[PDB]
Amino acid sequence: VTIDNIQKTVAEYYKIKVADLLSKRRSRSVARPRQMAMALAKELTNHSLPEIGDAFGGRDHTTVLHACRKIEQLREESHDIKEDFSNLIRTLSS
DNA sequence: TGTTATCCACAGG
DNA sequence: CCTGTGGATAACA
Repeated sequence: VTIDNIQKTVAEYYKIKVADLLSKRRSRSVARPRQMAMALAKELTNHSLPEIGDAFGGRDHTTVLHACRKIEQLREESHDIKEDFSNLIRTLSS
């Protein structure tokens, strides 16, 4: 699984643009999908936190680490996030 | 308002 | 390098 693939898939899935994933915009409508894309990058690939960060608009590796934890948390608190996680992995590992 | 996604300064594996 | 921690803060909800 490649990061570029994850970004395109996630963008389409949430009906937003790949550029939104790279953008510094923090609005939840795009930051959530972004965090989901970053967490997937970490769970689906062997890329380090710094490499995933660079891959998402030059973000710090700690931001990716935060993303992973936030998505972990949300997966436990929201059935919809839990579903998006499953749906996306289903697609990406096809 | 209160919350948080992001970056920075560090640090031992 | 890598993964983590502690802290600030500008953006968010």
